[PDB]
Amino acid sequence: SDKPVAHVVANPQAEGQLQWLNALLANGVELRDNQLVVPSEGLYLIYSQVLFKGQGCPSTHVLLTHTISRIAVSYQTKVNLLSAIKSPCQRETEAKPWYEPIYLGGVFQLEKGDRLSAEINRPDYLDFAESGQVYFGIIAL
Amino acid sequence: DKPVAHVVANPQAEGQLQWLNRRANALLANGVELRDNQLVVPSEGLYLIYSQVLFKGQGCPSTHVLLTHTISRIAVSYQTKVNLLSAIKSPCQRETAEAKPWYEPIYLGGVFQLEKGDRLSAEINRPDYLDFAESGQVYFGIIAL
Ligand SMILES: Nc1nccc(N(Cc2ccccc2)c2ccccc2-c2cccc(-c3cnc(N4CCNCC4)nc3)c2)n1
Ligand SMILES: Nc1nccc(N(Cc2ccccc2)c2ccccc2-c2cccc(-c3cnc(N4CCNCC4)nc3)c2)n1
Repeated sequence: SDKPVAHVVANPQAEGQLQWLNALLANGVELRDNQLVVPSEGLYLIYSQVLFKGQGCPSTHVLLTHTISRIAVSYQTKVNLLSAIKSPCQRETEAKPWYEPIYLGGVFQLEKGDRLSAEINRPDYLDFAESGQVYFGIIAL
Repeated sequence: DKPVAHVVANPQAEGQLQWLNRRANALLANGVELRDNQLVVPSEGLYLIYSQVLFKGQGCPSTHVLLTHTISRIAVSYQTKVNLLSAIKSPCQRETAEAKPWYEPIYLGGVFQLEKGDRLSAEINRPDYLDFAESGQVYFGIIAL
């Protein structure tokens, strides 16, 4: 009847950084310090997504990450929940572009007041222009 | 209180992808047993299913490197392995003066009718190319909808 849920999205203007905005947070969940703040204990369904693009390809090796992290009330420690890593640049270019999305999602026990980050190593290579399909969200079960 | 489960790779085990529930941020609730490396469904229903793996490689030895990931189901009554989800990735079009590492994740998933006592199985062909360097890089769970 009041099952916690949240879904947020990126900020296209924010000069090289993944700021989560214009926010659909319901039934307790908050967005504080760019971090989904849980409102109660239980079983939750946690996902996210981010998108990349680079013109050409630089020879110094390009390595793109994404990571959802739990900061538990139990230990105040930044535990990795979901994470991925990508190698767009294998060959240098001609100078033609490339695009690469990353998405994560799992079911997770969470506790009253656990904070959840969602971050990336290289905000400079974001592709904000793709109708803003760079999101983050959670859902109680 | 619906059956669910989320299990991650054991970082100890080398030449295999062993799933673990008894870890930080992993679980099995309401009858989703883990046995013979397989998730096991307590009762019949619509289930969300998903899995992720990640293949690091330290340079391209050759072009013919070929990575797979697959989630399959083995119903009791029928008994054969029915593939559900599937991926093939050849991450080396040409061998790389220096190595220059290459990563390659594979996320799979969908929503699937399951019978009681079905045995889901998320597997790969090259666990030598796995990456446990950081946590949360390799998992496999279900949720009853
Ligand atoms: N990350 C992601 N985003 C959107 C949805 C989503 N869900 C579904 C959900 C979401 C809310 C309430 C209920 C079901 C999951 C949530 C938790 C755990 C697991 C999944 C989950 C399962 C199976 C498949 C996927 C999935 C998603 N996105 C792709 N992308 C789309 C773009 N184009 C390339 C393919 N592919 C597969 C995701 N997860
Ligand atoms: N990219 C994306 N990725 C995941 C979900 C998602 N959407 C859908 C969407 C897609 C395109 C454009 C607009 C809306 C939503 C996005 C934001 C907020 C909400 C939804 C959203 C919509 C419709 C249904 C649901 C939904 C999920 N899960 C359950 N169940 C309840 C019973 N327990 C098991 C879970 N029920 C409903 C969720 N979009």
